[PDB]
Formats: sequence, structure tokens, C-alpha cells
Amino acid sequence: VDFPRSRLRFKEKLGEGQFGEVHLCEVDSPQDLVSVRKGHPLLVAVKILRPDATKNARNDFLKEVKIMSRLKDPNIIRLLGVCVQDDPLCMITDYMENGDLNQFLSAHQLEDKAAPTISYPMLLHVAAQIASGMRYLATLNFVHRDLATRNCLVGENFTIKIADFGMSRNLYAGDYYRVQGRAVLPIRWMAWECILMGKFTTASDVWAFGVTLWEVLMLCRAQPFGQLTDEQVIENAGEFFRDQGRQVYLSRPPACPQGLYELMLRCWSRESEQRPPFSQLHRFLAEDALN
Ligand SMILES: CNC(=O)CN1CN(c2ccccc2)C2(CCN(C(=O)c3ccc4n[nH]cc4c3)CC2)C1=O
Repeated sequence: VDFPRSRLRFKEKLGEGQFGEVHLCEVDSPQDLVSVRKGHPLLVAVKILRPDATKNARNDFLKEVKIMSRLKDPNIIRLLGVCVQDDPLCMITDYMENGDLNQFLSAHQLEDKAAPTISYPMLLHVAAQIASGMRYLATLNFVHRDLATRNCLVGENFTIKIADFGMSRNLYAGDYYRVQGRAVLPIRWMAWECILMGKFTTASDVWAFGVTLWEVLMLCRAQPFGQLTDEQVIENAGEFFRDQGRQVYLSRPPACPQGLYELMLRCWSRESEQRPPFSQLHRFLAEDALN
């Protein structure tokens, strides 16, 4: 059943896609639709395909609706509703008022105990939620392929949801490696076997989670392998394959204790089956955040 499109009131533009836009909207007379807090503007985000969108654009949109429709977890973007029985095609999701996690964290510093900041335990809670979302995706045998902080959204009280913006945002253009006629590739987040053979699996999602964890512990203030060129990062993948002890790893963030760094290192294991499963990554971080 279609969400009543006429109840969607535009408020501002959140994003410019290639063929679509994402808008911030209010829902008029909110509680009439509940299958919202009293006296407050119920905001949602709406992804809308332009009425003059191509056949290809419309096809990709319809497939995204199918994919989103099954994702049902507290730390994954949720499909609240659709408007697809007529044009323009719409998808609706929760408004995450603090934007993408990379921008959010970039605007924070680790609290100095000696005295906006964020605590170490809170950093772990951020990471644990990401791991919980990926744990869910793993149980569906759903491979994300582009896990990074730029692809996570942040709501109130540091709640996190995993999304998938695509690779076209100007702000993150430097995170993607482009060759004519090939797939655009987030090489700095990619397991060696992804770079060399195009093989994306849950185990390469684990590797990307390691890099994402490294980002969180760096407070998003440096790009992974930031002093190496795209070419050297690709060459590094070659060194993982060759396995002659010449491969290199991201270094330990200042905010990251050695035990936690050793867990990161395990995510970057050459052998896929030796990378920790998400159920264990979550358990580790939630124990450490709790205690
Ligand atoms: C798991 N796959 C996905 O999430 C794919 N999809 C689905 N999708 C979506 C967008 C609206 C309605 C329904 C679905 C997005 C969400 C993130 N995007 C935004 O532009 C954005 C930006 C700031 C926001 N603040 N609050 C919410 C925000 C949304 C890109 C499109 C996405 O990644």
C-alpha cells in the first residue's frame, strides 16, 4: 500500500543524486498514518526520482526499492514507505538529523579527561552499532561493498544507521578510484582480493569494517593510507597476494588502545576465513563500550 504522497511537505534538499533527489519533508497530520512526538514536526527523508527520468534510472530505482524492502534492523536504513503506484516514484525513510558520520565525527575531538567532544566509550558505541548492522546484513548474505563512515548516518544520541549513498558525491570523490569503462572502486577500504579479482564477500565487508573502525578512532580526520597514492594502494593489494612480508597496514590511531588495534589488524588478514565474523566484532566492541 502506497504512502499518501499528498501528506509529504517539502522542507529542504538533503542531496543531489544523478537521477534523483533526497528531500527533507514534513508529514502533514502525522498520527493519521501511523500503521511521532506530540506537537512536534515529524520529519522524514524522501528519495524522489525525477518525472523525466530515463528508463535506466527508473529500473535502478525499482531495484533499490526491492533491496531496501527487506532490510529490517535498528542500525540499517529503514523503508518507512513508498509511493510507486504512480509518478514520481518515492521512497521514504527516517530523518537522521546529524547527517553522515564522516562529517559528524570530523566536527568532534576526543575528550580530554583533564578538561563539542566525544568520549572513547561513545566512539566504541558508534563502532558497535555499525558492527551490529553488518552482523544483520551477514545473516541475510547481503554484501554491502562500500562500507565506510561516509555511508553511515547519525541521529540523536549517537545512534547510527548504515546507508549506501553511491560513489558520486563531490565531497568524497577522492575516496573512489576511477578508470574509463570500469566500476568505480573505493580502493582504500577494499580487501586485497577485491582490488585484484573483484571478489566482494562478507569477509571483504569485514575488512572494510576494519578500515571504518580505524576512521572512527581517527575521528574521521585522515583518509586511510592518506600519504600513499592510489597506485601505491593498489600495489599494496599486490603485496598481500604475494605474501612476502611487504604488505602494509593502517597505523594505530592515537585514540586506539593496542588490544583494539590487534582486532583491527585481524580484519585485514590475508586469508578471508581468518577475519573475525561480525558477531564477534560486535561482541568485542559492545563489551568494551559497556565495560
Ligand atoms: C542500505 N542502502 C541504502 O541506504 C541506499 N539508500 C536509500 N536512501 C534513501 C533516502 C531517502 C529515502 C529512502 C531511502 C539513501 C539514504 C542516504 N541518502 C541521503 O541522501 C540522505 C542524506 C542525509 C539524510 N539525513 N536523514 C536521511 C538522509 C538521507 C542517499 C539515499 C541511501 O543511501
